[PDB]
Amino acid sequence: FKAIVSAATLRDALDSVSVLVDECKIRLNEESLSIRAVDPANVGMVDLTLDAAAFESYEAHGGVIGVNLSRLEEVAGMAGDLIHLTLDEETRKLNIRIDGLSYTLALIDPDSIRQEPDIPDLDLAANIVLEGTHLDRGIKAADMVSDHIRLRVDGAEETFHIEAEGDTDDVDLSLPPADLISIEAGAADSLFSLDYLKDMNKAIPTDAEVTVELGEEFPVKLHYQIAEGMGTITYMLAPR
Amino acid sequence: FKAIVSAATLRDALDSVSVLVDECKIRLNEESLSIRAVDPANVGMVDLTLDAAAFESYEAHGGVIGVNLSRLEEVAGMAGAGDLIHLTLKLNIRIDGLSYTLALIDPDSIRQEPDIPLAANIVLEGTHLDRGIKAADMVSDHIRLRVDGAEETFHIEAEGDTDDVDLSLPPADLISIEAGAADSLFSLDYLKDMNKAIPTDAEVTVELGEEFPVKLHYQIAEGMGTITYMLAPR
Amino acid sequence: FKAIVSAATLRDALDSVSVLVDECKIRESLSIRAVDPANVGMVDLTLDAAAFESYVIGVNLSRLEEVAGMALIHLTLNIRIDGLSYTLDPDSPDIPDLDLAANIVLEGTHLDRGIKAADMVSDHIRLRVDGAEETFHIEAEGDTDDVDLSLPPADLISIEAGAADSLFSLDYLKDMNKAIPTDAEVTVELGEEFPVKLHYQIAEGMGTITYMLAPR
Ligand code: NA
Ligand code: NA
Ligand code: NA
Ligand code: NA
Ligand code: NA
Ligand code: NA
Ligand code: NA
Ligand code: NA
Ligand code: NA
Repeated sequence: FKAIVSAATLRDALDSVSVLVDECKIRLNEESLSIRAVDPANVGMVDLTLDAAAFESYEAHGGVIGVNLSRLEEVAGMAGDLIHLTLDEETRKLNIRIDGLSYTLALIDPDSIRQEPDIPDLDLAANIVLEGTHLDRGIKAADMVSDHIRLRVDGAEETFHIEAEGDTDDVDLSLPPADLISIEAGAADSLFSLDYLKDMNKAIPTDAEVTVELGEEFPVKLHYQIAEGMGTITYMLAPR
Repeated sequence: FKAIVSAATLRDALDSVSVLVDECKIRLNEESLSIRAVDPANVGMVDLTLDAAAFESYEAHGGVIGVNLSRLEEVAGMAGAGDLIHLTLKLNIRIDGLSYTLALIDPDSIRQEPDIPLAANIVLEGTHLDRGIKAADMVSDHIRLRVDGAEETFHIEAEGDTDDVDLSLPPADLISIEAGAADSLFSLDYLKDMNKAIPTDAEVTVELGEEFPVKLHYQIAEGMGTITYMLAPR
Repeated sequence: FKAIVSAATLRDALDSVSVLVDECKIRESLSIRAVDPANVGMVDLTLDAAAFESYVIGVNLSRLEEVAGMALIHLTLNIRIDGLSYTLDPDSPDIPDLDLAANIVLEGTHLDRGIKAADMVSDHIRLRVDGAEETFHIEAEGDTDDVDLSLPPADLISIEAGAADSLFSLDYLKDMNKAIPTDAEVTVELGEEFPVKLHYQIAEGMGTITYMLAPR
C-alpha cells in the first residue's frame, strides 16, 4: 500500500470515523480506501469510501490494516501539505511522512478490533436533502432544552422539523421546502440521543449538503460527500 | 405583548441585567420595555429602559413577566446580530425558522425590584474604564474612583500590599468633566462585571462623590435604550 | 535607573526568562541570567542599549509581565505606559563555554514542529546530527511508535555537522521554545550526551538570548 493524499482530505475522512471509534480497520482496496465501524454501544455506525481519485496517488492490493485512529488523527493534524502513506507489511507499521517529518505507527492486529458492521439498506419513508448549517442550528437549539432530539416530517406541508421538548421549554426548527435542497415527504418521526447526532454533525464539513433518510421510530441515516465528491460518508444512528 | 427586535439590541439589553442576576421582572410598558434588579448581596443595581423606538415593532399594554435570564440569553445568542427576534406572549421567541417556547416565572416568586435613588460627573470612552479596571485588578480587589478637582482629572486607582496602580485621565482623555470633590472605594469585581456588559465603543457617564455610591450610565441601540447601574461604596 | 522601551521588545525579553522561573535578577546593556529550581534549564538574556528608545535590581518577574501587557514603557519599581502608573533585593549561574561538536542554524518553525510531533509519543526528545549527510534530526521513541523530523541541508540555515546525539526533557525544551519568537533563526549547539544550547536574537538582532538544557 502506498498513497499520497491531501491534508484536508484525510482529516475530513478520519474525522467522520473518529466521532464513533478510537481504533478501526481500514480496507485497502484496489480502487478505494474504505472504513466501516460501529460504536461499542451499538448505537452509531459509519461507512466511509474514499475513491482512488481523491488521492494524488493511490496503489493498493486489497489488504486490511488495524489502526489507532486517535494517533493517526493527531499525526494528520501536523500537516495544504501532502501526507505520504506507506505500509510496511513486513514490520506491520504504517509510515506517514509530511515534508521532512516521518512518523512510524505500529499497526494493531485487525482480529483484535471490533468486527465491521453491515449498514442495512433501508427504504425509509422520507428523504431530506439540506445544507449542513440547518442541522448545526437545530441541534444547537435542541441541546438547550434536552438531551433527546426529534426529527419529524410534516408530510402535508413538506416541512422538516428538528425539535425537542424539555421539562417546561420546547424548541422547534421548522424547515419548509424553501429552506431545503429537496424532500420526499413520507411519514417520518423519530427520536435520537442528541449527543451522538451532534458529534456526528460536528465531523460534517461546514458547507456540505446532507442527505437524511428518516422514518417512524427507525434509525436515521445521514449521507454527505468530501473530497469534491470523491469520498462519501454514511452515518446510521439508532433511535432512542 | 408583541415585539420584533434586532438581535444585537436584545443581547445588549439582557447582558446589562445578566451581570447581576439570573432571573428578573420585565415590565411590559406601553412606550418602553424595562427591567430593574439588585444582586443578592444587595450591593449592585441596574435599571434598563428599552423604548418603543428600539423595537422594529412593539405593542404592549402594561403587563409584567418573570423570566429565567440565562435561557432567554442563550436563545437570543442563536441569531445573526442582523436577525430579527419575534417575541410573543410562556413566551414565544421566533428567529428565522426557529421557535422556542420559554415557560415564564411567577413574578411574585422573584426578589423585589429596587429603585435607584452627586458632586462629580465624568463622561468618558468605555475603553478607559476597561483599562483602569484591568490594571487595578492586578494589584487588588478594591478599586478607587477619585476626581482631582483642580486638575480636572479622573483617576481609576488601586493600592497593592506591595504595589499600587493609578490610571490618570486628564481633560484631554475625557469627553468632559464636572470635577466636584469625589473619592469613593468599590468592590472591583462588581465594577468589572458591570463594565463587561457595556459595549466596546459606548460612551460612559460616571457620577461620583465622596464615600458615596457610584452610578454609570450609557446608551444602547444606537440611542433608544438607556442603562443605569449603581454600586454601593465600601 | 531610567529607560524607555518598546513594549513588544520588553515582553519578548521577559518571556525568555519567565519561561524558566517565576522570579529574577536584572543587571551599554541589560541582562538577566537564571537557572530553574531543578538546576536543569538556564537562560542568559542580553538587551543592547540600541534596543531601547532611551537608556542590579531583583524583580518579581510574573508581575512585571502582567503590567507590560497593558501597552513605549517608561522605566524609572515605577512603570508608566501613557497615563497608567504602576509602582511595583538581588541577594534574596555560570553558563559554561563548551565547544560542542556540532552547530546547526535553522528556522524556529522547524523546532516548534519537531517538538509538537515528538510530544505525541514521548516526554523525552532526542536531538541528533547525521554527520555524513549533514542532517539534523529531532526525534522521539514511544512505547510502540516513533517520529523523526529529518532536516537536511536544504531545510537549514547552516550546519557544522560534528557527531552529536543527546536526549532531553521535552517539557523543558517545549517551555523554552514557547518564548522564542515565531520567525526567529535559532542556533543550536549539540554534542554527545551533553547539554544543548539554543541561541536566538530579539529586538532586531539588538537582543540575544541563550538557553542551556542539561541532558537526560
Ligand atoms: Na426512501
Ligand atoms: Na442538552
Ligand atoms: Na447534556
Ligand atoms: Na451632579
Ligand atoms: Na484583583
Ligand atoms: Na480577585
Ligand atoms: Na562548536
Ligand atoms: Na509527550
Ligand atoms: Na507529557
